[PDB]
Amino acid sequence: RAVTLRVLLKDELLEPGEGVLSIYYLGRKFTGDLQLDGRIVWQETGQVFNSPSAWATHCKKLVNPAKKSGWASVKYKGQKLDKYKAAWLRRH
Amino acid sequence: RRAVTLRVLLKDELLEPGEGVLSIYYLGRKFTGDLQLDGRIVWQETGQVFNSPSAWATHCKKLVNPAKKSGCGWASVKYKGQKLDKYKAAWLRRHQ
Amino acid sequence: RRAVTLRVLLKDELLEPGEGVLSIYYLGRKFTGDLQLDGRIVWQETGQVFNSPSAWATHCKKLVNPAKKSGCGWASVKYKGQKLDKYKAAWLRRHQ
Amino acid sequence: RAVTLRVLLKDELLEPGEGVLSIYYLGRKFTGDLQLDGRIVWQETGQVFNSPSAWATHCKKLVNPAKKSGWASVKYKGQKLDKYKAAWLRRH
DNA sequence: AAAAAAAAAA
DNA sequence: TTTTTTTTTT
Repeated sequence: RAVTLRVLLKDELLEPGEGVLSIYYLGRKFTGDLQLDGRIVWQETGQVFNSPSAWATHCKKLVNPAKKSGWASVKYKGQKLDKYKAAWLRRH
Repeated sequence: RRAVTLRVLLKDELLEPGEGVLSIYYLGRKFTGDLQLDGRIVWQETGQVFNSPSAWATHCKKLVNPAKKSGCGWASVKYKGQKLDKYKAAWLRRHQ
Repeated sequence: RRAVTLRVLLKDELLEPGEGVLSIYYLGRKFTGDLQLDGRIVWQETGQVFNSPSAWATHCKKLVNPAKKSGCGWASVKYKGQKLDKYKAAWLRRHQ
Repeated sequence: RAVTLRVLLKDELLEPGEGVLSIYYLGRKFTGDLQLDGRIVWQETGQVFNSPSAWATHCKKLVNPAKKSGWASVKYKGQKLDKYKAAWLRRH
């Protein structure tokens, strides 16, 4: 039963909002809005992403195109999404 | 593919950055903010920087009514006396 | 949820299997069929097997009248002198 | 506009009838009646299914309960339903 | 009719 | 992990 941002928002481990997702890589700050459907809006361009890993690999490739590869890079209100994946596996 | 943000509204030149251009009117209270080129907002009173219209709106309204719950603050924020949500609507039509 | 078939009629014991039990009378001509426990029909003349009373009814009527167009054969088929459609109605009554 | 047995029947790709739909799985032969509304009646039990997939997963789970999973399994007068799906996409 | 939740497969 | 598409539900 693979864990998605949709499960988390539904099972209330997360709350949707503007500029609640962030990535720091080699000096560039990326900020993301979380929609109720769990899709991510990159503020800078408004381009929509389906998964943390989609958004993270797009952003990191802009800074270092050699970077081949989500839940460890993307933070939600100061904490990594993995801790929110973990939290859910413990509740369910 | 693409959703509206303050930064998308700045790139399409639908909005212009500057001092006191943003405003909220809530229960006889007026809050004014500055719009930055990077789409972030500065609340004039504290000089505090917010990352969203929501985040600034939820914060200001919490100071006048402490039982004010979180939600989308595009509906309550004006740019030069007109509703942000109209700039969103203008962009959505502009780019069908 | 549920709809009538020869097999549902067999389960509810509304029909008994056997030789010669089925019959069609079309333009002064008679055809007879055996009803199997699996609900398939055997045409006595050729020993040919059909999935439904329809399939059998259109095949037999097309030999006496090559125009006759396809459709539901329940209306035309008799089980021991009574219309198969009466066994359908008697089942629907019992169940609903 | 996703293709259903109703569309095929309505657009005359399929003809409704008794014992016109069939499945063969591990020795069990299943036979279906196609209704004008595009719903499937399973001859053996008279139980009514809304989709080829609903009928196929039900019948097969009876043979092999570890089979989790329509248009490839269910045949119409000797050919697979997917061929009638493909035919409609060309005709429309 | 739309809106949203699910089994392989790379 | 994610990316895919039919179907049930309304």
